[PDB]
Amino acid sequence: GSHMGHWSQGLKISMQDPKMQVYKDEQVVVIKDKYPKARYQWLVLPWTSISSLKAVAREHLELLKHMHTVGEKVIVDFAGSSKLRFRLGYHAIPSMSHVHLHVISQDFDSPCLKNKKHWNSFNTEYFLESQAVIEMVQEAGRVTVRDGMPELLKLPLRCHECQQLLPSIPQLKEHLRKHW
DNA sequence: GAATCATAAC
Ligand SMILES: Nc1ncnc2c1ncn2[C@@H]1O[C@H](COP(=O)(O)O)[C@@H](O)[C@H]1O
Ligand code: NA
Ligand SMILES: [Zn+2]
Repeated sequence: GSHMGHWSQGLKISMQDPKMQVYKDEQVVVIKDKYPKARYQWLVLPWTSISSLKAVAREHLELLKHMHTVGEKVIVDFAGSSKLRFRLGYHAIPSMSHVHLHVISQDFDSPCLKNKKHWNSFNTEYFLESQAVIEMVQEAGRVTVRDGMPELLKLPLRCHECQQLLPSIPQLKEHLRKHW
């Protein structure tokens, strides 16, 4: 099929769709995640095209910080009275093109969370904190990732709140209810 | 039987 129509290009289409946009400014857009893995999940994307964190440099440091500030503002404006915790960050190896910041609530209550890969992509070191990425760009000038990131996706299921080991996704989902 | 897992998408 075409390059423009390839599945990996889908964020470039969604980020221009008014029905998916929840915030816009001169630098970034925020969209709803199409397949949210928790009750709240947004993606913050720059208007300017940066393929992934592999292409980030110090010229982008202000932009990464702005993406983070905007993510925090979206939490306040859309979920400020929630008692939910949020994390902001980046998958160590993304699938979709165009750099994007995840802003995700920590309930992980969603039918789109279906497998161990989903769980571990948000609940191991595969999920890079936004602040950590920012500080790496500031101090080292680029984002690097160590070997072994795909292997993290195969780790046994473990609750992020209490560290209990769970044997299946259904049993993890039942367990997570206690932390609401 | 339920759930996981690797593989496939031309
Ligand atoms: N067309 C889309 N619009 C919005 N979010 C999307 C779309 N396609 C995939 N997603 C989400 O984009 C993210 C891509 O994951 P990653 O590349 O690992 O950061 C996932 O959270 C998906 O649910
Ligand atoms: Na992938
Ligand atoms: Zn727990």
